[PDB]
Amino acid sequence: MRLRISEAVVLFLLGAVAALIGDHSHVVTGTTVYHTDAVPFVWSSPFWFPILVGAATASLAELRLHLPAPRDGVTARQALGGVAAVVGTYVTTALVHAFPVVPVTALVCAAAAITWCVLGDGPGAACGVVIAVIGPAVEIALVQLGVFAYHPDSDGLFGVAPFLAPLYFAFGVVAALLGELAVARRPQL
Amino acid sequence: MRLRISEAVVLFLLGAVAALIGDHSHVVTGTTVYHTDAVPFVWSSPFWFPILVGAATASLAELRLHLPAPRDGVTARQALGGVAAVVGTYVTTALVHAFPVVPVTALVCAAAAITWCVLGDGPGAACGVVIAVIGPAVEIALVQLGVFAYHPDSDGLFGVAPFLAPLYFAFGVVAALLGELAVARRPQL
Amino acid sequence: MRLRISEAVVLFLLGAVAALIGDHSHVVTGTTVYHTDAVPFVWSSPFWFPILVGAATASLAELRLHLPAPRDGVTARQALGGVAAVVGTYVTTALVHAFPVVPVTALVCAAAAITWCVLGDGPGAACGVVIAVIGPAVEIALVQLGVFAYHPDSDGLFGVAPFLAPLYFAFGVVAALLGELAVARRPQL
Ligand SMILES: CCCCCCCCCO[C@@H]1O[C@H](CO)[C@@H](O)[C@H](O)[C@H]1O
Ligand SMILES: CCCCCCCCCO[C@@H]1O[C@H](CO)[C@@H](O)[C@H](O)[C@H]1O
Ligand SMILES: CCCCCCCCCO[C@@H]1O[C@H](CO)[C@@H](O)[C@H](O)[C@H]1O
Repeated sequence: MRLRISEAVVLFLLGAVAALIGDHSHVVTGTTVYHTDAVPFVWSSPFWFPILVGAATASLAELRLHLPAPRDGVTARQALGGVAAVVGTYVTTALVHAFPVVPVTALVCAAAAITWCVLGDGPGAACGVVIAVIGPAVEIALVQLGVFAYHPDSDGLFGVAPFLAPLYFAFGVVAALLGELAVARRPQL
Repeated sequence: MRLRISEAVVLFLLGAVAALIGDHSHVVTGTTVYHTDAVPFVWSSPFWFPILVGAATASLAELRLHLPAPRDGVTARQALGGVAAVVGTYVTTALVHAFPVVPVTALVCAAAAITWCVLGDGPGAACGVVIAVIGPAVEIALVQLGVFAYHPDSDGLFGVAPFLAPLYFAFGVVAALLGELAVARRPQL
Repeated sequence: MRLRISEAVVLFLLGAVAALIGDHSHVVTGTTVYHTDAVPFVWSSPFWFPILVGAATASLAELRLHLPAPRDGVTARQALGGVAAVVGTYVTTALVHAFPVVPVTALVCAAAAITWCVLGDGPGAACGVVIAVIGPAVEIALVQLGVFAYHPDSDGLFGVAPFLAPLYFAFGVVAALLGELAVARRPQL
C-alpha cells in the first residue's frame, strides 16, 4: 500500500477516537440505542465500532493515494481543521436529531459542502461518495439485524438517519485529505 | 441587462429551490404559519414565495454587475460555499427560533459576517444592505396584511424576526457573488 | 507598551461589548445566574464584568506583541471574522448549555480549533492557552465566593462549564490577532 504502517496506525487511532466521541454523543442524547449486550463495550460503543470507523479512516486515506494527483501542498493545519469540522458536525447531529428531518439534513449537507469547498478536490469528493454509500448501507444492515436502532424521529432512511449521507461524505473528504497529508509530511530534501 | 437570460433563469431556479427548503423548515418548526388558503402551494409555500426569492436572487446578481469592478476571479467552489452558508444559516434559524432574541440574532449576525469575510467585497456588502432592508420590509407588509405570521417568540421586528436582517444581508452578499460568477465562468480564449 | 493608548481603548471597548452580549445570552438562557445584588449592573452583567473582559482583550493583544514575529499581513477582514467566530461560539454555548457535557464541549472545541486553523499562529495559540487557564480559574474562584453560579447541567469543571476552556482559548487567539492588526494598520509609506 501507499501508506506506511505507522501512518495507517495513526489514522486508525484518529478515526477510532473521533468515532467514540461522536458515538457517545449519539447514545447519551438518545439519537441511537445499542441492543448487543454480549460484546465488550469501549465507553458507550461496542468494541468493534471504533475498529470499523478507524479501519475506514485508514482505508479511505489509502484509496485517495491510488486516485489521480494527490496534493503535495496539504498541511497539518488543514487536516486539523477538517477533523474539527467532521467532529463538530458529528456532535451537532446528536444535538439536533429530534428536530424535523428536512432542516436537520439540510444543515448537515451545508456543513459537508462547506468542508469540501474549503478542503476537498475531485478525488476527495469521490472518496466522500464511496463512504456516503457504504457507511449508511452497513448501518442499515446492522439495524436490520437488530444490533442497534435510531430514535424514531431520526430513522427515515431505511431505519437510519438521512443525515448519515452528508456526514459520511464529509468524513470521506477529510480521510482523503489525511492520506495526502501522510505522504506530504514525509521528510524532504 | 448584464446577465444573459439563461444565467438569470439558473439563478432564479437556485434561489427558488433554496427558498422552498428554508421556508419549509420555518413552517414545519412553527417559526412561521401561513394564512392564505386561496392560493396554490408549492411544498409548504404559496407559489409566489419561491418566485419572489428567485426573482430577488437574479435581481441582486444583476445589480452587482452594475456596481464597480465585478471580480473575475470568482469560482464555482466559492459560489457553492456561499449557497451552503446561506442555506445552513436559513435552516438554523428554524432550529433556534424559540430561543431568546439576543443570542439567536447574534448567532445569525455572526454567520453573516463570516460569510462576508470569506466571500464578500464592498459592492457585495452594498447588495447585502439593499436586501437587508427590502426583504424585512416586504415581510412586515405581508404580515400586516395577514398573509402569514411569525411565532410570538420570533416577531420582535415589527411583527417579523430580527434575524431576517442578517439572513437577508448574507443572501445579498452571495447573490452578488453569483452574478460575478455568471460572467466569470463564460468561455475564455 | 507596544499598543498605543487609543488602540488599547478600542480593544477594551470591543471586548466589553462582546462580553455583554455573550453574558446577557448566558443569563437569559439560564446558563448562569448572578448573586451579587449590591453592585451596579450594566445590562445583565455586574459593571466589573465587561471591565474584566475588556481588560483581558487589550492585555492579550499586548502580550502577543511581546511574542516572536507579529504578523504584518493581518487585515480588518480577518479580525472581523475572528470576532464573529468568538461571538458566535459564545452565544451558541448559551443555546446548547442544557445538553450533555461531551457533545457540547466537543462542539466548542471544534469551533476553537477551526478558528485557530483559519486565523491563528503559534504565538496566538500560546495566548489562547494563557487565557484558557486564567479565564476558568478566575471564574472558579468567583463561583467559590458565591458571586455567581452555573446551571447544574453546565458546572462540571469545579463549578464552571467545561466549554470555557476552548471558548477562552479561541478568545485568546483572536485577541492576539487584534494586537497584530493594531500595529499592522498603522499608517505606512
Ligand atoms: C469547515 C472546514 C474548515 C476547516 C478549516 C480550514 C483549514 C484552515 C487553514 O486552511 C489554509 O489556510 C491558509 C491561510 O489562509 C491558506 O494558505 C491555505 O491555502 C488554506 O488551505
Ligand atoms: C461561511 C462561508 C464559507 C464558504 C466557503 C468558502 C469557499 C471555499 C473556497 O474558497 C476559496 O478556497 C481556495 C483555497 O484556499 C482559495 O484559493 C480561494 O481564494 C478561496 O476563496
Ligand atoms: C471560524 C473563523 C472564520 C473567520 C473568517 C476568516 C477571515 C476571512 C478572510 O480571511 C482571509 O481571506 C482572504 C481571501 O481568501 C485571504 O487572502 C486571506 O489569506 C484570509 O486570511
